[PDB]
Amino acid sequence: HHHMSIEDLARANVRALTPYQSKGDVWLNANEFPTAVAFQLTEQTLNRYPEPQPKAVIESYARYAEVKPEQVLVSRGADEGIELLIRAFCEPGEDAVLYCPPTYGMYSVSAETIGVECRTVPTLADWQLDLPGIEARLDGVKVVFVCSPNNPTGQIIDPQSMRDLLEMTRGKAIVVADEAYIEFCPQATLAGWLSDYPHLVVLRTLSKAFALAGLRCGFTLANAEVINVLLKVIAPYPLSTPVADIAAQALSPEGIAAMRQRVAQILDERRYLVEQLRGIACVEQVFDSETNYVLARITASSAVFKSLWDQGIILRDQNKQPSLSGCLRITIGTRAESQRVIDALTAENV
Amino acid sequence: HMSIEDLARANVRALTPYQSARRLGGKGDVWLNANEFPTAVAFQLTEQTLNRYPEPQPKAVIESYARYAEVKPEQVLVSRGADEGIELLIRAFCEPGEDAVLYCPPTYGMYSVSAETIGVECRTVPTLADWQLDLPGIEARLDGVKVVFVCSPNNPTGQIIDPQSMRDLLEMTRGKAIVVADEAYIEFCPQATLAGWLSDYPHLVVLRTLSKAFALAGLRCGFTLANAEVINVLLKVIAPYPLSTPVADIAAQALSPEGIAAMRQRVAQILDERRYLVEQLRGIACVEQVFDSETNYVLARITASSAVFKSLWDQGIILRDQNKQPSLSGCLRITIGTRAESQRVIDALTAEN
Ligand SMILES: Cc1ncc(COP(=O)(O)O)c(C=O)c1O
Ligand SMILES: Cc1ncc(COP(=O)(O)O)c(C=O)c1O
Ligand SMILES: [Cl-]
Repeated sequence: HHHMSIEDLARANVRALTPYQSKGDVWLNANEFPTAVAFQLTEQTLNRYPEPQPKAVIESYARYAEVKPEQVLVSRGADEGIELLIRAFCEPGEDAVLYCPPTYGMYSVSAETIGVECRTVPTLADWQLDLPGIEARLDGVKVVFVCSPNNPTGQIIDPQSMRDLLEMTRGKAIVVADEAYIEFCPQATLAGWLSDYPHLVVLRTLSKAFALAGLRCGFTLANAEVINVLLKVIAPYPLSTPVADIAAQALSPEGIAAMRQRVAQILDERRYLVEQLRGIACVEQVFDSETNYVLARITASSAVFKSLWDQGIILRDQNKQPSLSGCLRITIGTRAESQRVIDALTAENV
Repeated sequence: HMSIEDLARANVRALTPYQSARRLGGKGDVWLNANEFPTAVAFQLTEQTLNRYPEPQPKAVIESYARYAEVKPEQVLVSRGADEGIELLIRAFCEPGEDAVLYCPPTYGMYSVSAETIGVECRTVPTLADWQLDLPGIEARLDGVKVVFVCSPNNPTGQIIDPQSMRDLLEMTRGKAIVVADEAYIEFCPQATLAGWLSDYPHLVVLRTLSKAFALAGLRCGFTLANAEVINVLLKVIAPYPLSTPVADIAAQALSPEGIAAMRQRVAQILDERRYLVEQLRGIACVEQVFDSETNYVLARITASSAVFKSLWDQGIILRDQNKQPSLSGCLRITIGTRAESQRVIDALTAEN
């Protein structure tokens, strides 16, 4: 047989893909909670392997989410949850994933990296689901991802449309509700629907309202039968002991109350930032959000984005996303950080 | 109308969730079954930035590990253990259903587990009677192989793979496959590392871990050393944020010059304890043979090993059974622990009389 270079020994999809890629003082670009919550290690056992699925973390998250412990898996962020679902259910080259742009980019990245076709069905003008469009495109789909509330547009997906989607996929595909932002609108969660839908899965994270993006700790909620499949494909030791230690501390009753106050702070600050933005000459529209970010369409958005960037105010450009021409996504930070944004947009004179 | 398990990939249905038989601490079990350093080294966090995403590849960890390993920073990737290094290599280079991995039993099980989970053929080439490589056997089985894993020193048998045989294997695979030297245990015999060979073999990769001599299994922190071309392929398939900030913080602490010196002292402790345990083991009626090792474990063939394993297990002394491994019938793998743990093992084996 003939020899190949390192780059040609790599899988064809790996050679072709573009991987996800990531200076100033105001960072409002990644939906992080704006201030650190300090935690110290309480378990000096680092010479020993951790538990594969740390019981205190699983049980505390299950109590918080009001599900059974056997309905909970813990992983390296909701990002790993996405990977596990495609790894378990999608035969590379034969099965597809489906998602609905404009939305979170890692469904596509994980699928393309694993070797699984992406089906895309743009949402409607209000970013609600195109159920007929999904129906037409479901052949060969094994996993459907729906972000609700959606990143980057901010709105909750209509609950009955999710039931309609779940009936459309019953016996055919897993439906994944990505609830990375559900702490900001907790009454909207679908985690209470597991008994109706054997194929429903919910992703959760500590990265956002819980203010622990640095831990890389996320959860998959599903019926036990789905959890048991995902535990067949997960790494033996996916959570380090320091992360398990801090996660358990964060998920105590005291930790939960603290998170709920973090959410209240963000909701109050979002109300302030939205009202201020709507008065700024370069802001064309601010879209209502149920999260810790708001999408704003801005006149000359690329010049404004670069202008704030050069001033050290780092937003998230969404101008290339389907339907989002002119839109920047602004995370809700501190009042001082909101005021930096307000003052810089006001100074843009466009 | 398919049930949940029927929607899963066919290969996934036959997998088994990872089974840890390990009870809580506080039952007093003696854990000599996972090649862990036997006592904790304490670290505290120094960086309270947990609201922010970590660095994708923490610079201080990468550059510290590169200094330690005497390679360039562009030749280093950090992952969730060497386990994730194994996964990335198969994920980058093995097309499921088309390409194969190759390894040489009896050896570490996760090469097979990762390949079977991803859906990549496992090609096996059992080693020779002394557990050295069967190079003719490998050459006959290399068609379609994209990644070869060789554990040196080997787990569970403990010996270093002959360096000339690794050069021969590298020439055999040039242009055809990646060769991965799994160096999880290389700190116990650091002169045997192949990390200095990168400039001679574009397709050589070395896996390292903090889980063993570095006494930081709980961190889930490992490293892949390779030429930059290989690192850059692997970085296309790694998760965007694979290392948490607490792990990066502690890892950088552990890889300081003082941390390296402390690790060397841990190795010296294990080497001295291994000499004691081996000498005592060879004097015990039920021990048939103890195989020389260059690691923090020894493989011992034991008369009625299954009954002895169960006897010690029921006493709370936890070894690693290897009786079902090719060529290893009768063999238990015994991690080197503290002196008092060695003495628990010695005393229990002596009482099997
Ligand atoms: C919609 C959504 N899901 C998941 C994630 C990833 O979450 P994690 O930090 O738990 O990996 C993000 C990160 O920004 C996100 O926006
Ligand atoms: C040969 C070998 N390689 C790799 C590993 C996994 O190491 P890590 O803890 O870095 O994932 C082990 C663990 O025992 C091992 O024995
Ligand atoms: Cl189309």
